[PDB]
Amino acid sequence: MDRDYSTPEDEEELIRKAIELSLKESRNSASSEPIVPVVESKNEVKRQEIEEEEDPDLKAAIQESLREAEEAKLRSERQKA
Repeated sequence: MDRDYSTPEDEEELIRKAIELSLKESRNSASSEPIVPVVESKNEVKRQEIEEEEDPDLKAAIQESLREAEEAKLRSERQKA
């Protein structure tokens, strides 16, 4: 190409190539956005039933039952045995 100051394509070519490439070359972000939530599920299930304890219905039932029986027996008064 030069045809006067010796044709390149040698040491000179390498130097130019290295310089240009080095200057252009750098990091490599190319956009970034990793990490992403994946909580597409929710449940509050859990075993328990640690005994009700002091059942109110039970007490109420006993009282009403004994009272009713008392009234019935009181009215009759008579008993075979």
